Amino acid sequence: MKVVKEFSVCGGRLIKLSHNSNSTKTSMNVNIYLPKHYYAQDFPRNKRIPTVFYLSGLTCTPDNASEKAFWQFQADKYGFAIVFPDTSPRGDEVANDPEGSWDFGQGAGFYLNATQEPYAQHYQMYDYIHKELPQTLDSHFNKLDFLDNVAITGHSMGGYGAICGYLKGYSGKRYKSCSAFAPIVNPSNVPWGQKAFKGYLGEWEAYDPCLLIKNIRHVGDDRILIHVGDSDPFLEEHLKPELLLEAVKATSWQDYVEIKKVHGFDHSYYFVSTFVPEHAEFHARNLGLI
Amino acid sequence: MKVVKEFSVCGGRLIKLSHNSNSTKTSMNVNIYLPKHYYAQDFPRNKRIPTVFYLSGLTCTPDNASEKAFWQFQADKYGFAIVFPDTSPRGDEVANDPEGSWDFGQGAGFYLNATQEPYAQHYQMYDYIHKELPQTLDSHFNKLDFLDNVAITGHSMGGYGAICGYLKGYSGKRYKSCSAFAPIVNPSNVPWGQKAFKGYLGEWEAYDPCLLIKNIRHVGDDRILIHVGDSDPFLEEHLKPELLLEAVKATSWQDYVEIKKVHGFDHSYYFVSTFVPEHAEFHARNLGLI
Amino acid sequence: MKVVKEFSVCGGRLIKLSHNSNSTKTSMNVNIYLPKHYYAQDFPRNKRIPTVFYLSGLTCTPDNASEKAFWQFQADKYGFAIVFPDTSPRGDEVANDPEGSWDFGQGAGFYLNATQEPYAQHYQMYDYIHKELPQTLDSHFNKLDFLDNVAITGHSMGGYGAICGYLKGYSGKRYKSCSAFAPIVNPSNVPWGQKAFKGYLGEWEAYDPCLLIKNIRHVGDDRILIHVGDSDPFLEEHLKPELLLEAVKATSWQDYVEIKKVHGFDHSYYFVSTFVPEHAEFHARNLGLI
Amino acid sequence: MKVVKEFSVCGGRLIKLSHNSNSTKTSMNVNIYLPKHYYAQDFPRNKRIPTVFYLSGLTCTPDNASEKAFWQFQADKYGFAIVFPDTSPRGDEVANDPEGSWDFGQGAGFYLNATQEPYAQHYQMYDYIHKELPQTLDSHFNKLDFLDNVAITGHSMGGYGAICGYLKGYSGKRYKSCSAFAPIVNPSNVPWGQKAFKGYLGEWEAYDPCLLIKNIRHVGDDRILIHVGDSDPFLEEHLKPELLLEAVKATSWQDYVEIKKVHGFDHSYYFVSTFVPEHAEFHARNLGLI
Repeated sequence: MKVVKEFSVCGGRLIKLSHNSNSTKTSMNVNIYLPKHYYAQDFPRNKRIPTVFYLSGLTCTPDNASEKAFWQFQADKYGFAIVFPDTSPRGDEVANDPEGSWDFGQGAGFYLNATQEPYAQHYQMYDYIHKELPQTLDSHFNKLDFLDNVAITGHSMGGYGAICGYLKGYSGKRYKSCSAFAPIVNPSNVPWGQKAFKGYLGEWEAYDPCLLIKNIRHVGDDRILIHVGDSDPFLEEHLKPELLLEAVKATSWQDYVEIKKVHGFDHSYYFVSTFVPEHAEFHARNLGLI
Repeated sequence: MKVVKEFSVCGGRLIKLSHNSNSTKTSMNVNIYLPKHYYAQDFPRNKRIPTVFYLSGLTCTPDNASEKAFWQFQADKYGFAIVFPDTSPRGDEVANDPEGSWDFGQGAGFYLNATQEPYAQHYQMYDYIHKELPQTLDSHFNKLDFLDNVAITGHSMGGYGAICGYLKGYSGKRYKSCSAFAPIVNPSNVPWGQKAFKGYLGEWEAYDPCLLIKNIRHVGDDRILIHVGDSDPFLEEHLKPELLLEAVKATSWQDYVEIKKVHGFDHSYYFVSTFVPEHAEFHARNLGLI
Repeated sequence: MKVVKEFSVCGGRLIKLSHNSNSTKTSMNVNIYLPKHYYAQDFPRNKRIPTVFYLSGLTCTPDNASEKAFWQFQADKYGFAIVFPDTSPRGDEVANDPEGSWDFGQGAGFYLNATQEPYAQHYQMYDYIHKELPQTLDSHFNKLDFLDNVAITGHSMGGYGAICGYLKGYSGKRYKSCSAFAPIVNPSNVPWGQKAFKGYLGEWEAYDPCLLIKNIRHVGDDRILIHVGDSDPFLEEHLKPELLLEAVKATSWQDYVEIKKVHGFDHSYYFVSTFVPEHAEFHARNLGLI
Repeated sequence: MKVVKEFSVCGGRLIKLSHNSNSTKTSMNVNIYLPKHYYAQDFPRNKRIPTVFYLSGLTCTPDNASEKAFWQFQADKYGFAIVFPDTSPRGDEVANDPEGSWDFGQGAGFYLNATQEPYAQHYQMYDYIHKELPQTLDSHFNKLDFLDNVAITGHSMGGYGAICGYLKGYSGKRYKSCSAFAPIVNPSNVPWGQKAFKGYLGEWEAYDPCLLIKNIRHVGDDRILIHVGDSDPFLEEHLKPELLLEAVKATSWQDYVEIKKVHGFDHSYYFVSTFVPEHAEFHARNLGLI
């Protein structure tokens, strides 16, 4: 990892770094915000500032949410580090959408391990986020915990990637906490999902929450927090939370996935930054900061 | 005034508006956040809901600070509305820099009233901010107060245009409070101001805080709050706050103009957003909200 | 019709125009080259000057071909005016591809009269090129013949457009001659064609050269000239010219449709500009200029 | 040197090359057109296919002139190869205009050897075009002559380079012929030129044709051909050709600089392309091709 730029924000700082990925086969960009607890003064306690991984949506770069979500404030408030990875491989030699669409090429890896040859050469985004990046970061810094108690969250496609990595690593407690903002909950029946599935994979069960959640035994009081505005333009056609609610009905996860609607809200970061506080509090209590 | 878009944010709302400026002759875009206090239940003497005017710097649109400085949270915390105006005339039929610089022209009005024929045609940003815009808003919303007790704040070019329109209308108490983030405190002696002063104006006395303060009568406990980071790339050559600290030395205004350098911060909105809470509190106190 | 800009080229003029289209309900842009013969001096028979309509491909604007095809020179050499219309309706008011593809939507009308309700409102491009623009030009300029004996050509989407209009208006002698550069001939059974069809029309027999030509009685020694580089990146997937050939077999059109292979050529305008002189003479003979 | 793209144009081929320059310490892009005369037969003499170097103007890339001047047709007609170098260093580790203007830095090297430190590291464009590029080209291909029997020409900032380099290498017969399309002939006394000099050089003398020509003994029939439409928007303030005529009076060069005004022509490539056939004839003659 090499430091590309560091910005002082709130009590700590935002660091934008790059590294050659071995799963992406390309140079990848990642931003991380280190709280004021880092740079503190005590700590014989040791390496244990929790970490929240935030996956972004279609089109995004790590900078979008770094700049418009305002997680820094909450990171300083409860005591956690927050990582913003990119949305896909990116590059001149990277495959891209054959029609120039923004819902599928670079900037839209849908956090999957692509098997189709045009893409398989770089689109191993599931590995990158749940395996490589965590180890790559721990090896660059280690005061921080990027592998034990970490929480995962996201926005839209990024929200989908959150609920997905959480449910696939539940039996091993991979992520201690999971929340999402305007998540694509059932990609086998939504336009962008079916598209990415067809493009990156053949012809799906694995990778689709509404199907993966019926083969998973619930434990204790673990819940999934979801917020989604009713004035969101993509609600009706792309994000159909109600579906993940009927896939949870009469299942052990029943009543363990709350989908707070909330009136007048967008799909924009005016919507995300608004509920970030509540999500920061939700994750803090699951990471052990409150 | 017209409504382009209405987004719900925090407890209140953000409103995208366009209107036809007689001061610019051209159409103009403005953004405004109405607090959670508006939309509530009652409140009597409430008409005194102050309003903060935030001016932006070079190249900016009303959207930048609207999305990157999270004022809305502060707005709800103290109960004030905030307006984000544009930075220049803007349009196809409007003049622009002859060398295509982002320094001068559209997005670079420098909050002056243009005299030079080419620019004079539409560049009446001073009269636009301090005259037409306030009154146009009060006629569209009137409850809200864009005319009596209001504060003015800004970033860089806006920071200059903040300290300037405050000092000018000081005798008449046009603005109750005034702060700025990394402002251009003495345009004369600095390239950006020097260009805007030669291009929009001829050949300067007015429109220059370091000149205008030696002759203005300071009142009571009034002061100007300023923040600028010492890692600001433009500090040393485009915005030297220290020139105010000297121009204020030996004046009725000395000691009532404070500049806080703060180690490690940028000229970016990562810096602006870090000190928006302090500034918001500064205006809260002076606007009688607290 | 309004004059936007004029550039003297060769011995004549390139005139960039705009006009409010009734088939489009939007202001449309069109370029036209008036040859040395216009401006010349005498000869009573004025209307004589024929016209060539050059239809552009996906993504193009009238400026592309005007700048890189070098038609002006051939225009002056033979005495014809050449018209370059736009490729589709334009504006925010005008609908666009839902995924951002250059593939369909704006810059991609496919010279069709749409029926599917979202685009049907502006995308009446078939009528715009064959019905409205001609009359529009004739009314602005009249010396120049835009309706009687005229030729039509195109590149890729524009070659398809050229051949389709020539065939549909053939029994009525709508066009005296026709040719294409790397055209799409079988819109059905081809990705860009199929997508335009599904998107603009329902479910396409009409509008398809390979299905129409089977029901059009051939006359005299009329012929369609077609060039295409064997190194065209789209040849095998998007533009299978052999199909037109295979269609024409067992049809009275047999032997009257020649596709010249031409080794090493691209799909770019380096290819087009090379075979423009041969196409310009083809048209000259059929329009009676030589 | 390596090949990027390679397509067929007319009877020859255009070739886009890249190579690691030592004058620029950067990778530079270069386009070249090999006439049908290359790719033919034996020829004992052969090594006589001359070359013409076309320097471009402000903001240009080798692709502008390659796509809009049509030189390829002339090259095949007379039998010469033509090279289109780039206009500046190009790159993020390469300095640019501090105010983001388009008339200085990157796209605006002015074919000078920069001495001022920021730019001096990559702006050695004079040496690049007159010494590095030809030797590198000669080395990559060797039938072709890029060092001896060569002609130089240009457009605007390019015309100036063409004219300046021609005079400076006159004592050594550096170039056999020289012409220009709307050149800036007196860089001092003209805006873009003064900015170019002040930024790249200190204090100019040794790079101004109007000053250079007064100290070179004219030989034989040598002349300089220039074309510049009377409708060129920059004619009166940037390119004042009349000035080179005055510097030529009472000089041995008088009568050998012919400026053909040309009525109604723009500064655009519709202007350039129109008179390219005439300029090719001139150079061809001077290169012993006819």
